[PDB]
Amino acid sequence: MTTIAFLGLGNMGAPMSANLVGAGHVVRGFDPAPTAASGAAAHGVAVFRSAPEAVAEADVVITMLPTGEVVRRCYTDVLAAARPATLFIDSSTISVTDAREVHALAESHGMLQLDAPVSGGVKGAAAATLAFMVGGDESTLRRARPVLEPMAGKIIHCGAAGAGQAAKVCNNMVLAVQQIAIAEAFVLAEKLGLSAQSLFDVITGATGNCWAVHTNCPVPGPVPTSPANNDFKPGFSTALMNKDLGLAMDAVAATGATAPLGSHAADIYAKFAADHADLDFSAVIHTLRA
Amino acid sequence: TTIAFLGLGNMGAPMSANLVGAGHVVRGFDPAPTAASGAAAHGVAVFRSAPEAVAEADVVITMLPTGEVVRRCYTDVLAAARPATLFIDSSTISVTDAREVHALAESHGMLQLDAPVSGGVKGAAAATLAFMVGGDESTLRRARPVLEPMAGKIIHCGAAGAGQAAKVCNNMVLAVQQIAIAEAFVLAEKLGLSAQSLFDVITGATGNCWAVHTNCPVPGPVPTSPANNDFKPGFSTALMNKDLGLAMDAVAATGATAPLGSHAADIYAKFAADHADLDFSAVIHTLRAR
Ligand SMILES: C[C@@H](CCC(=O)O)C(=O)O
Ligand SMILES: C[C@@H](CCC(=O)O)C(=O)O
Repeated sequence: MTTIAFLGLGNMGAPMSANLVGAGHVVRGFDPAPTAASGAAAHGVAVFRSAPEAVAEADVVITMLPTGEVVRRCYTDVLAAARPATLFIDSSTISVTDAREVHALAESHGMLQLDAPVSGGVKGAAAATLAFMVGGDESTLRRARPVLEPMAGKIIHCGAAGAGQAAKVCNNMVLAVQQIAIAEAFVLAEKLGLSAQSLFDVITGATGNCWAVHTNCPVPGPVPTSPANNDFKPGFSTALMNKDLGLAMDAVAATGATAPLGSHAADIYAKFAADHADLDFSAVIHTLRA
Repeated sequence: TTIAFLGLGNMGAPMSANLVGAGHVVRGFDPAPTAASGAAAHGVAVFRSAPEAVAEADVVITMLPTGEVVRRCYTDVLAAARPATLFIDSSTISVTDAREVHALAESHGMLQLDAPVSGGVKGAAAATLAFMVGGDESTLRRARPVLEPMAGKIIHCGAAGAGQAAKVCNNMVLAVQQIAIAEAFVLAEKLGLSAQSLFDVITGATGNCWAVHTNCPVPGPVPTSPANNDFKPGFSTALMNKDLGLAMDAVAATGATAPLGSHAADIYAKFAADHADLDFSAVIHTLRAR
């Protein structure tokens, strides 16, 4: 039983903090959108007036925030307020550069810090099946585990500070490329007169099989639970995939790496996000149809 | 059952050896003496022309390098075949050529399937090929006892051409995936994320696919993958390049919109200019050419 400050109580942070309450933790919350704060207080978070007040009496500080800028700004307002050797876990999805900068900022103020961004969306969050991908010290993760466990389906240590954000962004670049290529295959099949069910049966039984087809199949019929059967409601929105791909391109730009298909997938999703940010990212298949 | 096997190359030779092994009478033809001689050593009665091999056959199998050679074999032999002979083309060719050749054969009173294969020389020899079949269900049924001793799997894909359609769509996706995975590994490495960490995360996440879980293009995480054995095929860049050319023909023929499949095709066509003899996963070392 730890005291946790939870900064960022939106779509992810609210269900996450609820599970912590449910696990017996004292959760001290802050979010500058009062709608969000009020939702979390209803599920037992003690909501404070300021981020610094929230963090004053915590052993652990979790951030779940929209950008690296907002994380950097929040760290700057609060690190001085926390007690020395408080454990900070950033579970926001931000750039690897941002994660390292802020990790170093936290350690220079005498705080332990991890990056622990998550996959699973709001449904994962509410059911406590998120995957945590963690960057930082092994001993710091050991200390953190009892806090992460009531939120998690899995916790995987990825390496030194930043490696959590790196792992997630690498996977999600791959995912985006696969989701587009699967959409291309299904449209080409349709013009070839190969049925959707037949193509599904072959790819899922062969070397091309991947989550984008077996779970996220972009045509209705073969996988009744996929977004294609529910008007492409997310699921995993185009808005969010476009964010992760911007972060992948930041990583590419920062390393000098070459990622021809990842970058092509970034452009394609950037264009599609302008008008269909609201649709599951499998809905990119519409751009391939005339 | 008497079988005429036309094309006794690297795939054709072992396939026909399995047919001999299963108790069929195999009649053969190949324009290379070395191929014919090899085939004759495992029990194929080799003839000097293809119309001759076909004369006594209940089933005629082609394993030939292009649609044009397939079409030409068909017009050289159809008149020499008995009525209701079952023709099976297991060559990899365009869907258009497959359909034309199918129509040609059934106008001569023949029964015809397209049944291209995955698994390579090693699958051919071990009798584990995956046949993806286009044509009538009743014709596949009749063909089943012939295909079974060459095969690990048999999938009915739809009407004539659907087998070529299914294989070419799966192979276009695979090539994209192989490149995307290489990009992720190279990116991870420049981010200071280890190969093994990325491997652990992707294989347990949504990015997982054969191109990583079995064909991992960095040495270590999958000791049997071609990356640990000097990129010895495996599945050669030459043969991936071949299937992608057929994918691009199918895209041109239909007016399809396949950006990432076409980009992959460009990437491998260029790579095949230098490294046609390496496993296609070797693409990881040509990304800086781009
Ligand atoms: C993910 C964690 C279990 C926590 C949970 O099931 O909520 C673990 O197995 O490491
Ligand atoms: C399992 C396989 C049986 C043929 C064989 O004997 O290998 C098939 O269904 O094609």
